[PDB]
Amino acid sequence: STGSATTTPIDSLDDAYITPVQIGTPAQTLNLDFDTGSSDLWVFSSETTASEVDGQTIYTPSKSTTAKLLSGATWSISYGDGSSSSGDVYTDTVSVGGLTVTGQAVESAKKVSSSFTEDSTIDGLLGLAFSTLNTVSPTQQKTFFDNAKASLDSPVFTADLGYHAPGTYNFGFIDTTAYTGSITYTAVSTKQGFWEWTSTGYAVGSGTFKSTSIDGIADTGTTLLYLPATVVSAYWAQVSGAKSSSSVGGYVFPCSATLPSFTFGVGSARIVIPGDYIDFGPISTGSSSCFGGIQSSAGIGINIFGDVALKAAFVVFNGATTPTLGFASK
Ligand SMILES: O=C(Cc1cn2ccccc2n1)Nc1ccccc1
Repeated sequence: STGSATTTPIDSLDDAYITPVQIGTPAQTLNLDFDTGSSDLWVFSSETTASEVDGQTIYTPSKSTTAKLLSGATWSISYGDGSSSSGDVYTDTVSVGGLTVTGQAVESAKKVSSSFTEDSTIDGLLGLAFSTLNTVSPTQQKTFFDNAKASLDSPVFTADLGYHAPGTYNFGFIDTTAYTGSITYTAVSTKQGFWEWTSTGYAVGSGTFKSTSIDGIADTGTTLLYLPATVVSAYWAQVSGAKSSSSVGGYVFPCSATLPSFTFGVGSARIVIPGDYIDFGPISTGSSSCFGGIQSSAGIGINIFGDVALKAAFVVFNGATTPTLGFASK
């Protein structure tokens, strides 16, 4: 089997991407944030505290003839932005782009943090990291990908995120028309539950490539590119007037600037992030100070190849017995 679904930016800055997902019978379609940095499929629901729901579409398990309460199971998760959610668990039929899994754990939110409430466009998350990170207790549950894997034509999914435009998540096949040149594959460590890999280095604009190992995670659920302070300083030094602002919480730059590109290494290959992918716009409405898309990972404890990096590539998440990651230009 295979599946293919379009993923759409939630706003004009590509802050996140939503993909429609069919849950239950008859189908209830919710727009989920596909997140390769976590492993829980959770949704706004009829059980979510009413004051914490503000425009989201909810899953109502009582209206699904295939929903079954997973007795005794609860979940609770936090993310790198300090947001969180928790609740109980159903199993139900879940389809993505024509690919169907029966008995998928659908984690129903009883509580969500303010950032989720305040974002009307995201109805929940669909985790695509390794199932070892799944938070369901006392019986850990499998991701949608993990459940589907054995049925897929090939045990892979691909992320093809757009810049200010829709893109595609495919399951079970590699669309050879969706990228240019070749896909370069690179080793993955699953030891922390993430799609963790090592970039071979970077360049800033037309500058020389610096060969240096940068361990990080391929994370579709994180907006920005978070890299070591040395790398980030080298990037922003090429932008006149850019500075790190403790009050704003990162590098900002004059909105009048033309940003240089940023290249990262994948083996001997190179992925180029155009400068305008790194512009996240005014820090507040009407400001001439703009927020940068490359930020320091110091304090996070891990480097994160988030959407800013991933949307410059066609990315293969290879879930073979020994997982690997593939990157191609597009
Ligand atoms: O937390 C994540 C993945 C992530 C962040 N998110 C924020 C909002 C919505 C979804 C979502 N997913 N990645 C991460 C961050 C820090 C350290 C390790 C992984």
